[PDB]
Amino acid sequence: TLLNSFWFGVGALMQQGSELMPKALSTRIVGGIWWFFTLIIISSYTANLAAFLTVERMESPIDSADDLAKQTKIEYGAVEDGATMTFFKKSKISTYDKMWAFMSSRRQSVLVKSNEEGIQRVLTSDYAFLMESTTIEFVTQRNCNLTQIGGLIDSKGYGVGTPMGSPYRDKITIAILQLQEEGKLHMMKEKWWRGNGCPEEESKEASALGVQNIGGIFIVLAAGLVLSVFVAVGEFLYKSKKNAQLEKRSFCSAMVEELRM
Amino acid sequence: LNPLSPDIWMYVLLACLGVSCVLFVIARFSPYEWYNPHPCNPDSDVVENNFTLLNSFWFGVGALMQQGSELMPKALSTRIVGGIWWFFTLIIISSYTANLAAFLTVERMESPIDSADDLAKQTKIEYGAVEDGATMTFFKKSKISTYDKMWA
Amino acid sequence: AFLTVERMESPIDSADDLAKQTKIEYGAVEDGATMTFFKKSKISTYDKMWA
Repeated sequence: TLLNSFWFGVGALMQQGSELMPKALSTRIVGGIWWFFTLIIISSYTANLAAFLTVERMESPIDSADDLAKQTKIEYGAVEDGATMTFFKKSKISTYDKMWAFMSSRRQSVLVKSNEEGIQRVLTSDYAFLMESTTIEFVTQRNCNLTQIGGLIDSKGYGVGTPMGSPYRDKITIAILQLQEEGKLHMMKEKWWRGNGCPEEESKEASALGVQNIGGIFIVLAAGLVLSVFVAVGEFLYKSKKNAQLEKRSFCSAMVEELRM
Repeated sequence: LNPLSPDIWMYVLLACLGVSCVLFVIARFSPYEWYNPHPCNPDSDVVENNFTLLNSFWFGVGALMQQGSELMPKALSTRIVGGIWWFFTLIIISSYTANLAAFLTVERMESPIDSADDLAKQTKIEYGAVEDGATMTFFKKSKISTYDKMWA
Repeated sequence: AFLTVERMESPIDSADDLAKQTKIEYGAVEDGATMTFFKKSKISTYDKMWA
């Protein structure tokens, strides 16, 4: 039938096939070649999908300070006259000099006048930033859109400036000595550095591929399942027209006979 | 079963359970499939039901796994049910292979550490040395770049 | 393998990206104020460029 030959048509793309195989020769050649269109496509489909879904796990930018040192898609930077790059220059160390060379090259967008400029810049584009690990807290713990990555790279400290041979220094170090040991300095930080609520940052889906990635397929099934029933009763009513008697009671018994057997 | 998350595992099997059920439902509301077994000598105008609830379940669960049953639908409306069901089956398993390949290419790559020069570039895990154990002195005094830079 | 290895290749996007690979050779107009930059260049990539 125009329905049978179409059934074997679609029933062959999917690797099942019906029991309506061509018993005749001239008809058979269609099946031989029709199959060859599928098996190449389906096999082409699988490998290609692996190609998409393998390069994804070939790369992950989660780590930093060497992981960031390897790729180039993400742009790096620091602050104009930033003491960080003064350290980060003449780094003499394994990776950071290689990072420093990268930012040294593009020395027009790496440097920013002040911290907020970079904070603006990361808000704009996919721009990683490298600076002091205290103010990053403020923007990430108050703007729930940015986040610190990596850990510690340097162990500097904020001090107070003073000329050489000033009696204030040792006189004021002891002043700072007792304040910190009193955690008075810690309490003073806790009031301006209290931070706000932030997400748990734990977003692991406990798998490689989950429902989010291919769940659209289940939706595809949902459409076909329901629409068939509408036509299923539709041809049943059309069948209820094929005997020219619109009344359904004989069909109601036909339903009942079906339940019994 | 590592590639797919367990949510798929549950969602699919319940879907297979349901799609088997609805097929059995439509099997009763299927005009053509009534097929008067052995119509060779139609002495008796009797038709026996096919696609029993046991069979209708058996197909989808048997079609999911790549065999295909012998109960291919013989009416119009019931045929669409399987065809959409097939498309679901083909994509999921073909997706299953792709993922499981991705795992084993990731692991086959990435070349675990085997030499000091691997640590030369690496910084995530740490070096280690006892100072003044005459070994640190060797690195600081050395003049080869890999040794020099790891001394830093 | 064909498709996946084909995908993972990348072009020489940047000068430093051109600095690593060596088969793709460099070039400049001789003494046309172009490599003369690379003479007194201070950046390592441009230094290794010039070498």
